[PDB]
Amino acid sequence: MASMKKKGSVVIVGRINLSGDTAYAQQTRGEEGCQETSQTGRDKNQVEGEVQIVSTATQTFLATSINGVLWTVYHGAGTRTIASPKGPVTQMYTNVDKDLVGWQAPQGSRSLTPCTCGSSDLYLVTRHADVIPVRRRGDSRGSLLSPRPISYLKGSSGGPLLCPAGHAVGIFRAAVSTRGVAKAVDFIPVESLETTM
Ligand SMILES: COc1ccc2nc(C)c(O[C@@H]3C[C@H]4C(=O)N[C@]5(C(=O)NS(=O)(=O)C6(C)CC6)C[C@H]5/C=C\CCCCC[C@H](NC(=O)O[C@@H](C)C(F)(F)F)C(=O)N4C3)nc2c1
Ligand SMILES: [Zn+2]
Repeated sequence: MASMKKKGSVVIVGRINLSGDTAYAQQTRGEEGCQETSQTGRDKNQVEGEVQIVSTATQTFLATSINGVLWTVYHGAGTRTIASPKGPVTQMYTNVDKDLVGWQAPQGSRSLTPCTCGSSDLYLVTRHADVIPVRRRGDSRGSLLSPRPISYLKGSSGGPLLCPAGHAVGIFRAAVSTRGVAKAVDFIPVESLETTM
């Protein structure tokens, strides 16, 4: 009872820069500072952009701001708080049935706009800043135009699927593979987020 530990916070450790002509990952915090920030929950680093790279003590994945909420996957974050300049911030959305969590978007982040284009020509943004064309195949599924080993998608849950106009269509949740090759992706549609809200 007196020995019981507390899980650390999710920590923003970088971002995917989409502001220019070139997408690229930036690290903003190294592993040591990440471990310390997870324990204190106090992160005074300035936040920028739409897609954050986040980490716990044991996992790293992505988180995406849409309409003022930083969204990610329950299988990454669980029920964890996120570190912030004035301490841990409790989730404002949690839905294990959708593999979905959300916190208020950090000060300084930019939010994607929810897509209303009805387009099926999508783009998945990974933690390595690859921008992967995906054809929408259903409410929560899309096929990769160029399949590739699942290794290339590992760590990108919580990242966005975008429409041609750069709106948010969904949050990457799981990969569908055959013999280790990702042929399709499973994602949380933005309408499911907009309803949760
Ligand atoms: C605990 O409470 C819950 C509640 C609801 C959940 N709901 C789902 C869905 C789920 O799924 C799991 C996790 C997810 C996954 O792995 N996510 C990616 C990823 O990067 N995570 S991550 O960042 O590395 C990580 C782990 C650090 C956070 C995008 C993948 C990239 C590569 C894939 C690696 C191989 C695993 C394939 C598996 N495929 C799958 O399940 O396909 C479904 C749709 C099927 F089977 F029906 F086809 C799958 O993708 N996952 C299996 N866990 C749930 C758990
Ligand atoms: Zn759109």
